[PDB]
Amino acid sequence: MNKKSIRDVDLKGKRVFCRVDFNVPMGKITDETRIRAALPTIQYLVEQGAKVILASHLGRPKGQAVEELRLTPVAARLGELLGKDVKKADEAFGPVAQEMVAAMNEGDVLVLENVRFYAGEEKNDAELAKEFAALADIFVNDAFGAAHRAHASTAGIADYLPAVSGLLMEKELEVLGKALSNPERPFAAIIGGAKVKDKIGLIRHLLDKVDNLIIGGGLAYTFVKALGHEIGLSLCEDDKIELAKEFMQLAKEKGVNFYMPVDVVITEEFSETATTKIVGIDSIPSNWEGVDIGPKTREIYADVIKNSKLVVWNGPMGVFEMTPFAEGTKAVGQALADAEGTYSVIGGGDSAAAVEKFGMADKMSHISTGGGASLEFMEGKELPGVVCLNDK
Ligand SMILES: [Cl-]
Ligand SMILES: [Cl-]
Ligand SMILES: [Cl-]
Ligand SMILES: [Cl-]
Ligand SMILES: [Cl-]
Ligand SMILES: [Mg+2]
Repeated sequence: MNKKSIRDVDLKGKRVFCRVDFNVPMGKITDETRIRAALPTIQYLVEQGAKVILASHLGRPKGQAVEELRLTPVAARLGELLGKDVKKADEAFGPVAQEMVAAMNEGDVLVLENVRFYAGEEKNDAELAKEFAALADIFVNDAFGAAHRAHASTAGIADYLPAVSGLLMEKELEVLGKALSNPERPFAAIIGGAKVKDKIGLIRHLLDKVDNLIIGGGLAYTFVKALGHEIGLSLCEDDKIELAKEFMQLAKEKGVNFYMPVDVVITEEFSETATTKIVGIDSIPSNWEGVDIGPKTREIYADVIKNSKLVVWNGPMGVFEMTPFAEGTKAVGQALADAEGTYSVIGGGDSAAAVEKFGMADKMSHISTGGGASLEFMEGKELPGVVCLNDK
């Protein structure tokens, strides 16, 4: 894969429909980072003298104009950050959007209304896609995190216009694309979180790619059970036991080094003030539950991370917002930070939340903001908002 970006096209004077992620948590805006993330792209376009027309979702209006999910305050904040009079349209298509576009000069920025106000957005209605296209000369997709769904502003519009990546999307495709096609090696994936179900596709696909597979989080206790170890009260998806067995068999047959917990932090009651102890993985008491990877396992996982040249991390080692269950996730973050020979890729939202929380985000090589998109990409899916981009 090799997609054109805004670096590869003549933009001066062009109306650019630029799909961004301004889905900020809200009364007023309470986290700004998504708007900041978008700045290099917007600025690059402004410097080239493009007419920058920004489209984003915000919250869940489910196909009608809800008044508290308008993009008006996001446009106000963007204006502050750019030091520019950013204009904002209360419709994202039709005559009002059209006229505000007609009124633009080169280097102007116009934020269109929340694309999710319109039922046809989620349905990828062709007529709405054509209406969005009527506003522009070129489609720039800078919202990797929205690109896994076929929506009018993420994919449909590319039926009518040329289509290229923005700066965030370009980097996401460079890093994740290389990880699937020609990773540095050894290549480890760390797969965690609470549920096997959520990570089935990723486990399956990355067992064809990695040298090392490391599991943790509540997901791992299904694997522990599948080996015939006792798991007490730990989370287990009984209908995924046989899948887990087959995954371990695939790893063995392929010579993938398969790392699961060798020791576990256990408790009788999940809570922020929980009483815990550490036990070996074949010694989980019948009335306790596994809640984190133990220190022996943290040491092993750190060694594997330090000896892997590419590590993709999707999912924590425990419910790390709970103080007593955070150390395994902290240790994995620290090992990635400490590993001077390792390209660290944070592949999902909860792993991203963890590295921000524990202070090492700055030291990660790439933190994906694709969310459900980054997972789908790493499962080897064709993302509608990526496929539609024009080939270099
Ligand atoms: Cl790589
Ligand atoms: Cl399978
Ligand atoms: Cl978990
Ligand atoms: Cl093989
Ligand atoms: Cl994650
Ligand atoms: Mg480093």
